[PDB]
Amino acid sequence: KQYIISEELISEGKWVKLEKTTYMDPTGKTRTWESVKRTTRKEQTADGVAVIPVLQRTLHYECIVLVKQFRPPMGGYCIEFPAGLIDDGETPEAAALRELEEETGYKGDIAECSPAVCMDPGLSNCTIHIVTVTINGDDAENARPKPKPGDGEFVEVISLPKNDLLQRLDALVAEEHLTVDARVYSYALALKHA
Amino acid sequence: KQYIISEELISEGKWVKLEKTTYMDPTGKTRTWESVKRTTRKQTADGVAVIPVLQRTLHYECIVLVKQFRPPMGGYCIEFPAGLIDDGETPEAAALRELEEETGYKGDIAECSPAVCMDPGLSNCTIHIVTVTINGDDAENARPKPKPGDGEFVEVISLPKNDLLQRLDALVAEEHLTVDARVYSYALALKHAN
Ligand SMILES: C[C@H]1CCO[C@@H]1C(=O)Nc1cnns1
Ligand SMILES: C[C@H]1CCO[C@@H]1C(=O)Nc1cnns1
Ligand SMILES: [Cl-]
Ligand SMILES: [Mg+2]
Ligand SMILES: [Mg+2]
Ligand SMILES: [Mg+2]
Ligand SMILES: [Mg+2]
Repeated sequence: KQYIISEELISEGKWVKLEKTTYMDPTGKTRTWESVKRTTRKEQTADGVAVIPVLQRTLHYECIVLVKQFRPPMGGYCIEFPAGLIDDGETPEAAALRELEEETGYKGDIAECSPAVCMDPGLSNCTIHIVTVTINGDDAENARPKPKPGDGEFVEVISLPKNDLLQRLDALVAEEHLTVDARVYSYALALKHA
Repeated sequence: KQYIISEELISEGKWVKLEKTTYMDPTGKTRTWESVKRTTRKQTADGVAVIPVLQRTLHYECIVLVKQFRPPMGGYCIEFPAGLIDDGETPEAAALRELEEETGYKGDIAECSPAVCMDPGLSNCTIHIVTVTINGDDAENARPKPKPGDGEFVEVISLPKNDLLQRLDALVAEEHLTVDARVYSYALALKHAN
């Protein structure tokens, strides 16, 4: 039933644009919507990746490796899965491993890679691949992991035990007052609910 | 260490605006960011999303999801039931109300998250994730009545919780839908648990 009729540019920045979307509703009636898109999407299957990095270490409980960064849109610090945009020509897997190493120091191994999933589909067309990666924390490469953030990138690494993730996130929100990302929180809830 | 200096309006629609944010990077260098905000926020958060756990005896526990055309995406998405919190509504009440409108189910609050970010590199949008159980054996949930608000068109999809990730992959494969990143994240953690 439903489909896009037209997409009219309202305002284009260097990184984000706002569009007026005209579409057909399922009664046969024309309607509009205000849509956000990035200006950076080329032929990638998605804008970005987010990495679920499972740090595995003999005689350690598995940890989820998370990052803490100031996010200007939020006016504050956020706790998130390591993530970044996919470069032109780059694979989601390569972007995930590259971003994980830049943001955390760790060298991971691919486990799985999602289809493109929507970030906030009532608002934007933004999508990511969610890439699950295992980190062998017994490898010497992963012993003293040094973040290599790019220009204007400033990231803190936070590893939390998988078996207590939701309580440990609740403890950081109690004591350091930041925001947890919705995907991180969703993953932690499901670890509890399973 | 980092903080907002100023915000400059770039473009304001009825529902969404685009701002250019000036901020202090942790070197003491001044930097800019293009950020999106909703115009609708009052609230604890812009919105709620509901994790609806449908419990019927002698059946697999299901997660209740919705499929809707999303104009920013140009296609159909599979999502947790969700909407904006009314001015003076609690997150819990917004959850039960949104769940009833989009699915017809009448549910009970299990737990409620703090405000979590949707896409903090792009927007300031936040939600409360609200876990809700639905007693599927109750007469009120026998022939559930979906009450769409104006211009909502929602298909309900219930999927077994114990095979959720495989079921979502199947749907994407067969039906050319986009799964929401929070839904996919929850589904991953169900599999990754122990
Ligand atoms: C918040 C939604 C829920 C349904 O009605 C509202 C709506 O029209 N939002 C729009 C955003 N952009 N253009 S219209
Ligand atoms: C797309 C992001 C992720 C990598 O760095 C990019 C960036 O600087 N974005 C900005 C948005 N507004 N001002 S700068
Ligand atoms: Cl539950
Ligand atoms: Mg990043
Ligand atoms: Mg990066
Ligand atoms: Mg909704
Ligand atoms: Mg609704």
